[PDB]
Amino acid sequence: IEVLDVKTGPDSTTTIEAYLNPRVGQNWGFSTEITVASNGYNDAPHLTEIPCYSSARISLPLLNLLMWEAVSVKTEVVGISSMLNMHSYGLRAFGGYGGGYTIEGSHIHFFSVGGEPLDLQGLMQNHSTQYPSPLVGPKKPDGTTDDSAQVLNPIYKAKLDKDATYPIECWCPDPSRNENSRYFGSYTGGVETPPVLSFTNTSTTILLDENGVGPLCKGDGLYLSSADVAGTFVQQTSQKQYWRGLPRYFNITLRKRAVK
Amino acid sequence: IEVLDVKTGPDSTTTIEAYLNPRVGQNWGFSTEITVASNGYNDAPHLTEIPCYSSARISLPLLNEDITSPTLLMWEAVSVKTEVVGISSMLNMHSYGLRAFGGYGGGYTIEGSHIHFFSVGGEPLDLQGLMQNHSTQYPSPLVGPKKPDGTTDDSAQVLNPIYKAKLDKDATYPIECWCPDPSRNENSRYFGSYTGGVETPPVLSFTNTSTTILLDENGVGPLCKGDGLYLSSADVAGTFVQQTSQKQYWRGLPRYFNITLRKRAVK
Amino acid sequence: IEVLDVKTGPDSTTTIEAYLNPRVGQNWGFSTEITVASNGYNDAPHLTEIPCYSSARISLPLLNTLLMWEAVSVKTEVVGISSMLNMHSYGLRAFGGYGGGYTIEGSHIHFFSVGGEPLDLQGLMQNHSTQYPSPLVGPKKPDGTTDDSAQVLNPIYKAKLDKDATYPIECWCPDPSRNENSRYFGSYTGGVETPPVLSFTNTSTTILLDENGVGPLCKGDGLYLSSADVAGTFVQQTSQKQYWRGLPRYFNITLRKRAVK
Amino acid sequence: IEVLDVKTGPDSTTTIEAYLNPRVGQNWGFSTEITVASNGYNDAPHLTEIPCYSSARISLPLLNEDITSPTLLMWEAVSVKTEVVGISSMLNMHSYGLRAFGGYGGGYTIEGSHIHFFSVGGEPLDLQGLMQNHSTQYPSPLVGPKKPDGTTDDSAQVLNPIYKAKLDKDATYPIECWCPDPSRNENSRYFGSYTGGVETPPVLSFTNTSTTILLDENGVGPLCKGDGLYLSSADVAGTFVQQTSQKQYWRGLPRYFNITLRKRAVK
Amino acid sequence: GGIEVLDVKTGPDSTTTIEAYLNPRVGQNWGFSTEITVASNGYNDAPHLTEIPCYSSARISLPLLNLLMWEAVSVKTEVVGISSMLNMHSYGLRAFGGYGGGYTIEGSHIHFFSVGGEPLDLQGLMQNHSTQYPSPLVGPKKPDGTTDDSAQVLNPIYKAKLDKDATYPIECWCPDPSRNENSRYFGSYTGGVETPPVLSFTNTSTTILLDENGVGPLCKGDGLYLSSADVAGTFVQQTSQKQYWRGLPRYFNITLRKRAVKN
Ligand SMILES: CC(=O)N[C@H]1[C@H]([C@H](O)[C@H](O)CO)O[C@@](O)(C(=O)O)C[C@@H]1O
Ligand SMILES: CC(=O)N[C@H]1[C@H]([C@H](O)[C@H](O)CO)O[C@@](O)(C(=O)O)C[C@@H]1O
Ligand SMILES: CC(=O)N[C@H]1[C@H]([C@H](O)[C@H](O)CO)O[C@@](O)(C(=O)O)C[C@@H]1O
Ligand SMILES: CC(=O)N[C@H]1[C@H]([C@H](O)[C@H](O)CO)O[C@@](O)(C(=O)O)C[C@@H]1O
Ligand SMILES: [Cl-]
Ligand SMILES: [Cl-]
Ligand SMILES: [Cl-]
Ligand SMILES: [Cl-]
Ligand SMILES: [Cl-]
Ligand SMILES: [Cl-]
Ligand SMILES: [Mg+2]
Repeated sequence: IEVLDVKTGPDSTTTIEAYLNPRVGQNWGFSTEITVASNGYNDAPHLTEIPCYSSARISLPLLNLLMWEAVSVKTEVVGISSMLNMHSYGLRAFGGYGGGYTIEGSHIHFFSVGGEPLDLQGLMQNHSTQYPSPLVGPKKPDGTTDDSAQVLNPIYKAKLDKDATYPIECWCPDPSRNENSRYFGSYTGGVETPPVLSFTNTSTTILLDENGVGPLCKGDGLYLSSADVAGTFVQQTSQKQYWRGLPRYFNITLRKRAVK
Repeated sequence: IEVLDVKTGPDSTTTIEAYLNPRVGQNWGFSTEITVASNGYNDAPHLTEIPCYSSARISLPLLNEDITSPTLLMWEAVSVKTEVVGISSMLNMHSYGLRAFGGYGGGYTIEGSHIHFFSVGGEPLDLQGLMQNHSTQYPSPLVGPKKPDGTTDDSAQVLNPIYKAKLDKDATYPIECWCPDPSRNENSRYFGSYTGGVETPPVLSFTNTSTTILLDENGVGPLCKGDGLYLSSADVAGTFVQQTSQKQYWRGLPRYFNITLRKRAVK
Repeated sequence: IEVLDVKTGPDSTTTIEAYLNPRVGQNWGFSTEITVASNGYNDAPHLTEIPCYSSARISLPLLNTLLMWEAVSVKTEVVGISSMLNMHSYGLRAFGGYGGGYTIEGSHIHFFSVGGEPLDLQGLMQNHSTQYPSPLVGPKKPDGTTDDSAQVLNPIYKAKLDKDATYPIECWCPDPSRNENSRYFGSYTGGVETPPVLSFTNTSTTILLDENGVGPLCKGDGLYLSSADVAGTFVQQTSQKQYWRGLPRYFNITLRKRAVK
Repeated sequence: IEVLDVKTGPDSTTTIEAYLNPRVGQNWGFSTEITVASNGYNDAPHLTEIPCYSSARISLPLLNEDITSPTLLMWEAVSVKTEVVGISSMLNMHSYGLRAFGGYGGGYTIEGSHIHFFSVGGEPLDLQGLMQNHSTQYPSPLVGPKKPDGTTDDSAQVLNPIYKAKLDKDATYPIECWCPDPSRNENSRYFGSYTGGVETPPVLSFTNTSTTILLDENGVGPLCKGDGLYLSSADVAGTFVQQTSQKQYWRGLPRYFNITLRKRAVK
Repeated sequence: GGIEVLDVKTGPDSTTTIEAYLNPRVGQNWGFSTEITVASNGYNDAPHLTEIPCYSSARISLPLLNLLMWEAVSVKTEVVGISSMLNMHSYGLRAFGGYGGGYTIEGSHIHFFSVGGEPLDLQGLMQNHSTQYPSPLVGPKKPDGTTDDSAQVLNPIYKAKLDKDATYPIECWCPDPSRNENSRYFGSYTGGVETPPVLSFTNTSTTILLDENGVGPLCKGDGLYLSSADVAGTFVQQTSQKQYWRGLPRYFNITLRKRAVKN
């Protein structure tokens, strides 16, 4: 798009409220138990134990030479306070006499705002991982997945076009594309790593680029994406781990922009 | 409310000092022992083991005293100096703490998962329901996320708009099933940080030189409806781990507020 | 005090160098062994195992509209941080006893205040029933009692930091409802084996002027310094006993003459 | 080179996209098992267990000397957008990792000592020799710090100027015996962070909103000699710990570059 | 210093740069101490010369000027060979019950540098007043030759000038904040048993050495005084489970300019 003047005047700005609920393998914020393939056997995790990118397309007011331009977003991880819970069946500290473990371990927090689906690059820890249908993993055109999927091979790309479909563990945001999307992510590893999350209604993220242009919403659609895996729940007795996801709130400010 | 000019002149600004004491299940800064339901049994924690949001409504000086005035005035919260009081209380290795280095060392200082949170507003803080276990049984008089029919389904573990409340009572709304609602609270400013982990060390700073500005993108602060300033607090520093019993108790700290307000005109 | 113009000209500014040595229960940077009361028995720690606020009043040049010294800025440093790079002085030994001694570790607090009067203290303690030996001073009501409310905020429990080595860190914090004429700065870190992180440079400066460009005004021509620098605990091999370790704080205050009504 | 005016006008700026895949001893993001010499035996690690600097020379558009102009033109690297690709790949607790909570929990995510480093330059990055063990035996075709006589003495464990190299070959210079030479690299900008520890969690961020400025104290960027832009990378995220074997493997990640260059005149 | 400072001479040959490196002095000269030893409770604390890390220090000769003094304006400094620590094969204590790789350098660490126009002023403070430092090391002594309990806190009687490389132990001397008017110093210490070192390296950082009044260190006797203390942590050896201090070299690049002075 050749970008022109910013239309100002009445009915020239609008806000969009939306939330994305987490897709950690089931719909209620927890995966099924995390399983580990035995050395030499297939790496074939259960559908319901594999966290995926949350994604939605919000319909914007119809315009027509004008496109909605995303200027800023207020975003928050909802239900952080839910984790201050040491009674709900957690593995017990101090030889079983203390309280249950709060959510801990490896976690990722990520959001994107765009005028089109987020561009994904294929990269995974184990090229041989078997993702059950209907999940989508990095495949060559011939249907195979070789060792190169553990590093950067441009052959492995996708568009984040379906909720609860693209596993976090084999797709990252493609930095060679996403010209019309703004994305932000932080991953922390470790076995018992404590989650650190902040929440305030005073933060704002500017979405304008080096040249003061925001994401331009093609087909009058605003594209939100989320991945908020706070860590794992560790259950007493079973000592099994479950991925715990949290919902993300969005508040996008858009304005009318003219295009050639 | 259509916001107008900021009235300046004498008696046009005022300060409010307040403190909120913590409500961690009892009134003296400690919960009763944290209990854990056995797998397959009801998750039914004791009233006195469940930390709640502290909350108060401070009465502000009367405004629309002048029966001739052409414009209504509301107090506008501009800035707050806030401090977590008694942080230094935690430098204590003699008061019955689980003992380090095979029992020959000093007692454990407060450690583990902690949350620190405050809000200033012109009305009660808007809460969204979200909890780790939808089936948790909160004893009366605590209030948890319920649908209109009285039930609580699996959706309460993620975002379902059906689960909302106003933080209208002290020591009543559990921290673990209510968070600030980011879809509302237009007339409140809230700030929170949570840290998880089993033995995580609390890190807290204290100074009388910090100030938090409460004005929004458009230079408007919280406007105090009914001449009431609404303070909220949640300062669970971590857990006390007791020697011998090896039981854990939530430890809360009080929060000090110093709000600067000014008169603002409204249509 | 109604504050007026800042007197400028010769002999209108001065600097004060001072150090506060730590008061961790003895005078040489270590407490006696930390003891823990048995559940159900009195919580009665030894005088020499309880760290206290360090405090001094520096005498300023006599001045006498009246003039008061105004504290503008302070360069401050925690002295002897490098002293902790020591793995040979009797520390509990790592890697099954074959490695070096534990460096100072565990819960620590670092705090300083500059003021024109004694620092205002608020009473708050972990255990209301703690018995502080004389001559230490703990939160008492006027009647001499100490109730459960001392574990949260009760305004009845206040004091002025008017004596060195007297006010325990564990039952007194800076009172944020007062200290209009003091500037205080403090950071506490908990944990059992938490590593201390301390920096030192002669390039840092802390401005002491308030929202209205007024610094602490030194009443009775006295500058009031306060310190609490408990770097952590020393863990001794064999005994596996813990001792509080304190460090001294250096102050360099710049003051200027200010007029008052 | 005497640096002159910045040529502006049409065809005077250009961008370069590139990626460097990691060289951790094999080409698919993992080393072979990390081995440890027995005390008193040779320190002789396998070729395929030794991570190396990734490196490439990107060809820039040829800049043709104008016999009427008084001044030659060189490409000047102004800014770089760079990202560590496939960070999200590490949120994997099913792919054969050593299992937590006595073997009943999920596999360990990548953890332990890690280094993240990138350089942009108008020539090969200048390397200084420094290694933990001077006696380490690097198999051919790797290149380690050698004196002219072929030996490597104790001084290679500190700074000896005799041990220098140019990062002129991919997958060749081990990270563990070469660092960026701060006494040179006038025409390169380099950025690195190392974290030690046994089980240290990696912390990595990713966004398409970050930019690193490459201009120096005097507003001059790397000047690309022979119309070549020199990229270097070292992104060892940590180790994979395998269940049962309890063997460790270095895990590398690819780095994306997006360099903005402009024409600069030189005497 | 006690020099009255005047105008900054500008013009040709009025600025110069100095490149230098200080190699670490952790008790031997090749980046490692001998094994760390621990006195038994009740016995003398008498560590080996070669197990005690010391401040690195050098005096660089500047071009002769004559009044004019060289003024240190800025320094680019870097800890060299950080990447050397990404080594899990060189005899380190082995992780995951001995089946994993060797421990990288870990534990308590200090990183420190100073630039000055004279030797760095040191204050005596030590963890154990009774520590016995072998000759030729220099520890805090009173004039009478003794060292009392006061050396564990601040006693002004215990001072020294960092006038010799590999001589002043880090563990009993810190920079004296009551002096060093003509030096700029910067240090960070981290404790703990297994604490991971975190070090960054870039040729884009610069540290300004000018004070509150835009005056840098003035190099007395046409000498620039560099000091370093970079103990990255300890090496933990498999089988022996003994610990060795590991030091790293520091690179300096100082920019100086001519400054005029009275008297
Ligand atoms: C990643 C993976 O391959 N998971 C597999 C698990 C793991 O072996 C468990 O960890 C056993 O504890 O076992 C299965 O039999 C199962 O539970 O259905 C098959 C499944 O494909
Ligand atoms: C969270 C919860 O449900 N707590 C329950 C506990 C836990 O199961 C104990 O930790 C093990 O008995 O048990 C009770 O008998 C109790 O102690 O009062 C009932 C209570 O409902
Ligand atoms: C660094 C080093 O010298 N490693 C040597 C190792 C290790 O001692 C063991 O693998 C212990 O893990 O032993 C070898 O037989 C091997 O595996 O190839 C030879 C190799 O040269
Ligand atoms: C700091 C110190 O005083 N170290 C002493 C050590 C340690 O006690 C042992 O290495 C640990 O048992 O013992 C010595 O015999 C030695 O190693 O030469 C004398 C030495 O003076
Ligand atoms: Cl939605
Ligand atoms: Cl009050
Ligand atoms: Cl208790
Ligand atoms: Cl906060
Ligand atoms: Cl501080
Ligand atoms: Cl593998
Ligand atoms: Mg009336």
